Amino acid sequence: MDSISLRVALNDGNFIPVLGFGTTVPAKDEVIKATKIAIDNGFRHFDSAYLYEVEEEVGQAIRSKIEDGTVKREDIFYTSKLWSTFHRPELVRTCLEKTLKSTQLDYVDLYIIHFPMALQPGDIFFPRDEHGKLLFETVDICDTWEAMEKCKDAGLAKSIGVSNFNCRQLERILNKPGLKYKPVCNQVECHLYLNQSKMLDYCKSKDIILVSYCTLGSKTWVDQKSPVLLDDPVLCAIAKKYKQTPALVALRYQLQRGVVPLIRSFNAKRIKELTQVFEFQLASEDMKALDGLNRNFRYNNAKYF
Amino acid sequence: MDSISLRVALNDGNFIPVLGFGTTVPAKDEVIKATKIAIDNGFRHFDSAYLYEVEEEVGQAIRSKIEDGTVKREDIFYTSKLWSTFHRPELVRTCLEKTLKSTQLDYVDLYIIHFPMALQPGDIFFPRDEHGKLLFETVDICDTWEAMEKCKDAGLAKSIGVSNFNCRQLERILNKPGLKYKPVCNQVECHLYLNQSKMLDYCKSKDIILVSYCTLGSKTWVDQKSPVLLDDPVLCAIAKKYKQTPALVALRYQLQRGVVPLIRSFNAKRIKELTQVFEFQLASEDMKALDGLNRNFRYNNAKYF
Ligand SMILES: NC(=O)c1ccc[n+]([C@@H]2O[C@H](COP(=O)([O-])OP(=O)(O)OC[C@H]3O[C@@H](n4cnc5c(N)ncnc54)[C@H](OP(=O)(O)O)[C@@H]3O)[C@@H](O)[C@H]2O)c1
Ligand SMILES: NC(=O)c1ccc[n+]([C@@H]2O[C@H](COP(=O)([O-])OP(=O)(O)OC[C@H]3O[C@@H](n4cnc5c(N)ncnc54)[C@H](OP(=O)(O)O)[C@@H]3O)[C@@H](O)[C@H]2O)c1
Repeated sequence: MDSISLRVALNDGNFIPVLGFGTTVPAKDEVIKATKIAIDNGFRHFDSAYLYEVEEEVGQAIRSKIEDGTVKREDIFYTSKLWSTFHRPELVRTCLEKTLKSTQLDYVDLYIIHFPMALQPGDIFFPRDEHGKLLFETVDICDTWEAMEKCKDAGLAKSIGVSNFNCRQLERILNKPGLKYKPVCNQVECHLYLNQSKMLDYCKSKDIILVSYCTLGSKTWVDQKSPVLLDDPVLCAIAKKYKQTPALVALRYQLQRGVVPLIRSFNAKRIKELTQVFEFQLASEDMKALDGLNRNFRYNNAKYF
Repeated sequence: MDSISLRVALNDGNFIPVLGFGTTVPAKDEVIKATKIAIDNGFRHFDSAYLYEVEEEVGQAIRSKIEDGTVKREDIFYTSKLWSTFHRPELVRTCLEKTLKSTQLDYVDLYIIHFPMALQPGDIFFPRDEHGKLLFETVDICDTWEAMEKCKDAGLAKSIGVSNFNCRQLERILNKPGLKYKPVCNQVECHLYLNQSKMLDYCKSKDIILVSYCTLGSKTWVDQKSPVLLDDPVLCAIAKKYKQTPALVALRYQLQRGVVPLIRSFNAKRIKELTQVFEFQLASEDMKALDGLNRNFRYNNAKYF
């Protein structure tokens, strides 16, 4: 409570709280209680999406705190994402309007395209053919982007950005003739093992913020790899040295390099743990040491990449 | 209520209700309410497992109905499965005892080895190296089997069987010198696209019942063939002809060929739908037609095979 709700600038004049809180269940019912505990602890940046099927639950939690006067609408930064089946220029706002109806907020502070790939419009999140294969559809991202800009103009989304865009896809938008508004962020997976320096540097020059997910490394018989990031000896070494936890040093690392981290805990003790992230600093030797962990490993829980 | 709780013989003198009900969440809290609605509708065969982490919830649901006198302990057939970390002969009963403690039942009607592979004993379901790879362990299934037989002798498990065993693994048990009790079943994935005729015929000769899961066909950008079995045109054709639903014909097909199906619905209308499965019959032309769908596709949601 206090510093983790302080803001960083967006290229459109808006500011975003420096630490975000993800809203993804693993009972929907627990989402609302976690959001409430999070808000009481200083969190002002909530990240959800159409896909998550929990925006209703997140709205109730947010509005409970507006009602009890803990927070005002303007104190909350709420992010939502456009789902793939709604990539057609005409269906973009349909998607956003469903979010606004579900959350009961008048607008969203940040609307971002969840993925660049488009899927056929329907009532299914991931539609498939007879052989159970995804029904992709070709819709030029510049067309979806234009629809996004219309959303911002209509005042339904304060800011607009993207998520999971690579260098060429990001450039495509930036070089689209008649660009009205450029993305304010690029939400990508980023952590000690997949640090995204190229992407980060590119963003800094384009004046775009990189929002990280799977920051702390995020039951089946097969997948062979997933090293548990928080068990890393170098990390545990440096945590032990600063008398911190592996998770805080991992988070502090993202903050010091200019990334707006996304975290998520449904545990009241771990939620409070995270608010102490600004209580120390990583000395450069330690920063370089951490940069060394980059082994380019992607968890890609969504099997997208 | 009435016919779906009628029993079929087991090779050890016991009988098993003809239609089973699976207990796998997708809130634990909803499991107990579904089990109760299921029991009120005639279901007497409940299938759970150590792995599911819901045996406690299933016990409360079962015992609520014993208490209200709807059902007696002897009317319920409860199945549980030995988890892989408990494959060592010494840890087998530890596993079963945890189940009995968790469910508060004096014994289980059927105890089966969930998978043939063994994993190192621990407090983790799926233990992995510092490199994200499963800690397998070699324990001869005939040794685990011997431990199982001891469970039946101790009267902790009325019947014992296996799950996910292929032809050679199944034979290994059947040919183990000094076999005391042979498995009563082999719980395997079986449905219109993966019908298991070889396995079924083998079982019929060995006098072993084949219990099916993923009967009705049971997400992600994985262009991962997830053909929706209930959307199959041939199925929908034959359903339409009998004025039934795709799901009932799919279920009736398993019943007519000698399989004890496992189903699962947390929806009170679909639970009641399923009790009407014996209200019609599939004429042989239709049976052969359905047999034709066998395209050998495995959903293997557990990524085991
Ligand atoms: N744009 C996209 O495509 C995309 C994709 C994935 C996620 N996201 C966003 O990112 C959010 C978080 O994603 P994620 O869960 O994958 O990221 P993550 O933060 O790396 O993983 C969350 C895990 O960290 C554990 N944890 C939390 N606080 C901790 C602490 N103090 N110490 C140790 N462990 C801690 C949590 O478990 P416990 O509760 O046990 O601590 C949880 O299992 C999502 O809700 C969503 O908002 C976006
Ligand atoms: N031995 C093993 O390794 C193993 C592995 C997997 C499963 N199992 C057992 O099998 C049980 C069921 O497994 P499963 O869920 O994979 O099998 P499944 O029955 O093929 O899949 C269940 C799905 O069928 C839908 N459904 C249920 N009734 C329906 C109806 N009347 N009409 C149309 N759809 C219907 C349910 O959703 P709705 O609620 O929306 O209807 C649910 O999504 C498990 O709980 C477990 O007991 C064992």
